[PDB]
Amino acid sequence: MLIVPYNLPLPGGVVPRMLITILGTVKPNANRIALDFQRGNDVAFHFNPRFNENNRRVIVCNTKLDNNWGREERQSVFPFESGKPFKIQVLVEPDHFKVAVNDAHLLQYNHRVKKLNEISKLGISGDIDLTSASYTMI
Ligand SMILES: OC[C@H]1O[C@@H](O[C@@H]2[C@H](O)[C@@H](O)[C@H](O)O[C@@H]2CO)[C@H](O)[C@@H](O)[C@H]1O
Repeated sequence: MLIVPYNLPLPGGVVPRMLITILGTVKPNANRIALDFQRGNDVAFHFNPRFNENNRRVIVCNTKLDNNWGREERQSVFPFESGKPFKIQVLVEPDHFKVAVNDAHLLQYNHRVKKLNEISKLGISGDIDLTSASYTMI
């Protein structure tokens, strides 16, 4: 049980083989979830399930640099369901963040922010009950 929005420090930033695991349950009538891997004020990797964008469900991924959002990458495969427990695993690989939900590969996001060791915080927000947020090296 954790308070949302939740900040998970990532000491010394991220590095390949680092696995971040988030467990929670989507609230009924959820509108959004967001993971924000941050480098100071910049967002290296924004992972944003949207439950009702023009009556469609979509995951939007992007990067924010100097307060400007870049080119969105959109995934219509949408494994989250209102009211249900989920597990998000984010594995840092040399060229991308690799995301699996409920043990199924979902998407990859190529590193736009190159200074991995400066991506030192993960913000977790949105319409969830957050159970746990942790990391380990695999
Ligand atoms: O790109 C991720 C980013 O999207 C933002 O959406 C705003 C605006 O609300 C939309 O109407 C428009 O399509 O895009 C802009 C900027 O990209 C949203 O506000 C942020 O929270 C992020 O999800």
